[PDB]
Amino acid sequence: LAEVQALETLLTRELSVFLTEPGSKKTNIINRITGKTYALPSTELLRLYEHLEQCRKQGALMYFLERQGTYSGLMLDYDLKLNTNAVPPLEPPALSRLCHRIFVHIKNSSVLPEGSHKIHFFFTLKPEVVQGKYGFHVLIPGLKLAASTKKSIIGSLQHDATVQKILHEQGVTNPESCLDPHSASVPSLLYGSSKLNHKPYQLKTGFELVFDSSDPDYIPIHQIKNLESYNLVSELSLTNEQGSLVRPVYCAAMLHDPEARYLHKILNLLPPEYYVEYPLWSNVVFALANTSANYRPLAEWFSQTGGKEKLEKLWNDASHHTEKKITKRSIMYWAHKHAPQQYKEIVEQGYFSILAEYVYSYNGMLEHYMIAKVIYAMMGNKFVVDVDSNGKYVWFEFVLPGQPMNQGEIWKWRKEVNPDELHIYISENFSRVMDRITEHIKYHLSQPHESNILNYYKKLLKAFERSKSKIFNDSFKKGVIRQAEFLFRQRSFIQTLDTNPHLLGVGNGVLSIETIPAKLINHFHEHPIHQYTHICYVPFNPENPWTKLLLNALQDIIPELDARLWIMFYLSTAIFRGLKEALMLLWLGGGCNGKTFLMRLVAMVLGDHYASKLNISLLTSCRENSAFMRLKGRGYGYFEETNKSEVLNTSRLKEMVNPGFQMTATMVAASNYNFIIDTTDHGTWRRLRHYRSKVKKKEDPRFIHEYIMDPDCQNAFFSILVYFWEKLQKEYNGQIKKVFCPTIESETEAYRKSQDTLHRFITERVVESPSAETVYNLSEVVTAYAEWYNTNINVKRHIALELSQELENSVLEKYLQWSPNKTRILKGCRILHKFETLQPGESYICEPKNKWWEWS
Amino acid sequence: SNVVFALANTSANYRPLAEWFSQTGGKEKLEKLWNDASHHTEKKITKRSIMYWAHKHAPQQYKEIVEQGYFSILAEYVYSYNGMLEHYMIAKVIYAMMGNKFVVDVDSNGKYVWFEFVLPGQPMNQGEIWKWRKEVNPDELHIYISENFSRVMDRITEHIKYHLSQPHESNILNYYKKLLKAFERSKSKIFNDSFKKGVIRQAEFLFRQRSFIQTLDTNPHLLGVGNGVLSIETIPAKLINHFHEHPIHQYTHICYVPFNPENPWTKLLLNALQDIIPELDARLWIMFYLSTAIFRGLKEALMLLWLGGGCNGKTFLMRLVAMVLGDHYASKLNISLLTSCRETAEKPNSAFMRLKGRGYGYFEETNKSEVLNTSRLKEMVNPGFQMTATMVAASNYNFIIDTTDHGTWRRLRHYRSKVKKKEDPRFIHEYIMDPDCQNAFFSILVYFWEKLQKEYNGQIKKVFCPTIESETEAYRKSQDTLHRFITERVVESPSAETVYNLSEVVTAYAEWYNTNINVKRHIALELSQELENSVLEKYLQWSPNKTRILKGCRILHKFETLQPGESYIEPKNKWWEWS
Repeated sequence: LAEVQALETLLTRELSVFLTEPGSKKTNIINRITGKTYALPSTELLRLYEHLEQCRKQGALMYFLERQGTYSGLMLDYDLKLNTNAVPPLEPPALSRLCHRIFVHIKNSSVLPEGSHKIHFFFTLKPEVVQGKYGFHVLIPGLKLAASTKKSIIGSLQHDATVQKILHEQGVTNPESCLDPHSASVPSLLYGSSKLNHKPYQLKTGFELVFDSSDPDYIPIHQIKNLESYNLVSELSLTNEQGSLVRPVYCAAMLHDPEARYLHKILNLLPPEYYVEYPLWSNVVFALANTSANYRPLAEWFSQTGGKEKLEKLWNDASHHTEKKITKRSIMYWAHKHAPQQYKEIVEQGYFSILAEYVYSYNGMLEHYMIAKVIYAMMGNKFVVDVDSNGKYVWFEFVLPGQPMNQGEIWKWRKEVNPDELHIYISENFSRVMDRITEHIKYHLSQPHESNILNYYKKLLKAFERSKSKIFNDSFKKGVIRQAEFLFRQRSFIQTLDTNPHLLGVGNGVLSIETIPAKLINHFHEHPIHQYTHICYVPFNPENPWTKLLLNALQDIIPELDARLWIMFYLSTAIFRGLKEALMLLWLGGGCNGKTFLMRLVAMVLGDHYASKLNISLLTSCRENSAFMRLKGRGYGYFEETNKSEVLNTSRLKEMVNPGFQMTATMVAASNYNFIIDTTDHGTWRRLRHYRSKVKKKEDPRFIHEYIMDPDCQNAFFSILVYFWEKLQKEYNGQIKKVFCPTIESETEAYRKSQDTLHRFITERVVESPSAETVYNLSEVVTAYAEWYNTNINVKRHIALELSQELENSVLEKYLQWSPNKTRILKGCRILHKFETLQPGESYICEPKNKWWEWS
Repeated sequence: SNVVFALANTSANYRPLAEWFSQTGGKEKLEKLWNDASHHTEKKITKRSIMYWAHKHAPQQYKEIVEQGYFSILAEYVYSYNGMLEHYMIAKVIYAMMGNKFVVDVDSNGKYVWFEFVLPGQPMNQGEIWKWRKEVNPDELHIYISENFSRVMDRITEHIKYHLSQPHESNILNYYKKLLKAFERSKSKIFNDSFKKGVIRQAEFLFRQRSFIQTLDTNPHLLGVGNGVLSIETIPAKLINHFHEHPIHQYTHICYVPFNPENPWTKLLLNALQDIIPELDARLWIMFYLSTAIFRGLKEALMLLWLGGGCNGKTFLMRLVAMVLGDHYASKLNISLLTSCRETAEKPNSAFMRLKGRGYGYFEETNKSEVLNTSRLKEMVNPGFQMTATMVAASNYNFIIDTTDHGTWRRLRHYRSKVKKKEDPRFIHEYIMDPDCQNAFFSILVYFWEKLQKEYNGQIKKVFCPTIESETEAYRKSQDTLHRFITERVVESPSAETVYNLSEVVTAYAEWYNTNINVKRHIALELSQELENSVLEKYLQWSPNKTRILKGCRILHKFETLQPGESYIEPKNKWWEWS
């Protein structure tokens, strides 16, 4: 706006030279919008008043105050409580009598000069009553009074019986206590200015009072007729001395700038009862971490009980967000839980306000982006959109319980190629806001103002009729959806979809295992997961008959030592995504054992989260992308099928088992009891584990036919799995530092010796002898290897290099030290000959049914 | 100079040059006159440099003049044509609005792809902060057309309403009334989806650059880091943290280089990567070659082999430089690309175009113990689509890459780790994943790159590194065969007047191999061409009889020793300082 631009230029270019320091006594003018204080000389005060007056006549937002100081015009601030929400009549006779009574107190102060003098009274009124609260200012700007005299006059006015009567007959219920006793000292709003939360007072009536010391009983108060002719900011100013209408008579001696956008945040932030916060103090400030200028919101929120803003430690001076924890939607869901109807009317008022400003900006022509903006304000908490792989904007819809799900997508995002719910929503729920717009226009029609406003409103309504029905058009709705695709963007939603390892998509909701207990998140959340498992359906962890039968038939069948928990500890941790221990299980044991029950039920309980029906050809491939990607995006792979009798399979398993795209683990392998998964390797892979089940009085086919079809059994088994998952890490966080079990490690070393070659060699023919001074060379070790292999297993030729590097890279590497001579000679070990006895000083190289858990 | 190459696109640039540089002081440009009319150059910076050189030094006046020009263009377009506004003039004002934020180019399939420059006040991915990102649709441009253009539309409407309330005759009043009515009818069109799509497809011809796709990351001295753009053109690192005309797209999210610090993390990394290996006179060539991975291409053609050690810092350093970089320089490169035959006899699978634009290749997985090395290594390591380098092969403790090779590959280097309490594998478990250690190692890498740039511009001309070359010739000794015979029977003997013929050397090599390794059939021509290109090439000259003569040398027989007159063929301070 031109006149605002003019005022901006005057303030910054010219009046900047009069800027005062905070608490300066020279200050006469305060701009509470810019937070600037000025000491303006009379010439520059007038120039200011001409600009403020032009801004006032165009309804511009002003918050200018003048400081009264010690000698200036009189201001009376009345704060009225009314009988009703109707503006009191306050007609000239009542206001005229008020002036007379105000004057009697001025006269009684004894400070008026002798002679004949005009003094002007101006009454500016609060534009509307709000909850029976009403106000007026009485300005006597020309009557220059000492601060002490003003205070005295105000004291007397509070107790005036005639004033109390007048106010009572106007419907004032606080006539004894409505006059602000600090009226003398408070900074006084310039005409056209107001607090940022209020609208400016409007000049209703002004009066001319003439007093004459020679004729004291003649006090004619002539109303002022040509008020519009004057600069009203100028004339009404208490500190001005260069008014045209108002000629002085000398008596004896923080920053908000909400831009109508964060007022909504204030309106939704106050209603919750969370003013004190013992468990959720941190959960509010990180919810405003997306907000850049959060200092004023936090100072408005958490600075009142009291608590000295927790000594202003500011969460260690504005701590950054650890991750994408929470946003505005967290506070949005913190409403609609305590005050649902208040939150609903607040958001509906905001929705109507946005649509009203769009309608009044462009009279009837409502287009695609306006509907897209109002829709984004409407369901921004429920839809997002991305460009995931092929550059196509796919939509993601948050699902609520009052919706048609698929089976179990109850509190998670679902992928859509077309927002069906948004298409229905634009036609149904947005039509209510359109009807509210029409009712507001029709209510504005039934108001008694001039004919040009009637014509403008009628043509606006006529233009809006053909746009109201456009929201049911298919092409218009498709264009609105395509336009809102740019507004619902997140730019990272696909990038972080299922990257959180401690989150699980369950048919009841979201399972979070960040801390020790299970949460089962069954409400609104900002966790951006989409993948889900409709079979899990976790009932926390009961101890009923079904889970008792599952634990009695699942465990307590395979024998174990000292109540071994490792086997289904490793069958657990499948609910984790990645970055875990890289052990691999071999279940080469049992013919009709649980290798078909456990190893399949643990994959049927999970879904697309962690289940990869991986065939044997990944292991049996000879030479060696596009093969294990079903394991890359998941965290469990398994090979259930019994394929052959005996094949060779080393392939690329040297990098498959260990990390190194994204690291993942928990592969369980079980071909059959046949001797399938064998190939001689010299990697000393301690990450390969093999357990043989000791079972083959009844086979119990009901556990293999239909019990794992039962959803309740799967829920109980998933409960057992998750219960042992947090039973794991609070005792042995990580399976490497778990308590040793002789059974599993004995079976692994027995299998490794069954692979023969290197481990049989340095476990039988070699004994660690620190007392042996005989230093063995690598060539002697290779010769002993060749002789022992020829005299023990098979006669064959040997080339020294291959078994030399095999011995140098075997378990014997601890015995091998980088000598100053830089040799791989053997130190602190001995080699045994045929039928050689080990010399002294050398070393070789309950189940209860009940309470069936926990170990020391 | 920068301003004059920026406005050298002006046909009459001398007049603005004299207008702006004859300015306190100036003194008629100090009587240089563009240094007496200096010669132009290649595609340097553009008018966006002067566009950027405002807005933080004098932002208020710059904003005022840009708003005034914005309003002037829109006022001309709404005055030449009465009230209606359509696609091309909205596109023209949009191009005037963000000509320095968006570009568009055609890349492969005839389609136009948009590239958007990013700012700190914008939702980025992790580290696209001062780099062009590829947008399938310019979402920010649609948003800016819908919202920010409405401010200029309201400015036009306010100007029209101001001109309406002026005292002239009723004909101009009626003209302004119908102009306001038509402009009000056309004002809501900027919120229409089809209108905005037309404006975007019209501005695709205005934001066109046409030198953007083919010059995107061809400059090797630029890195896309999480702080912005890292330039290694100068001796110190530049760290461009503002607007620039460098048109790079790919980035690295973890680099984040705050120069070279001396905090706890970089000191821990310095004590961790070295001082475990006993090095001679601060031997540092290994990580020196592990530097220069920030260089894109056109470098030396060396290759490092690190198949030594079982539980050493083998995969730790390789994977940590891999994590330090991103899609800039990383390639998992399963060794079956260069091992276990030439796959399906297919060179155009992976190979070069997997390493296209890359500057680091690495081979870590193991097939069994030993298969092959040669395959097509000789084709790929030679310069000839484009050429790139810094391949480090470190697969396992087993010697896997061992077949015959005698093409005197001086560009191959071998190294093993001399040092393999417990094993302490936590340096590969979770220590690499820390962003701070990756930042510190990128700082170390750029410090050692500029250390190369200061003293020894090229690793051929640097100080002598004995260990690697010894282990390298030791791996050449692993090949031996002819290499062995040359280092053995063949001896540099100048004072000797004897001249060795081709058949004599071939027979001597055959006899030495028969009495040394094994017995097999010999081909005189094959052995002659095999020994022709070996290290005795300098000692082989052209005979006057159009043959080859081996001069200034002697051939040792069985149990023959050296004859006189014949020759064969630690800082006290810290290690990373000057040496």
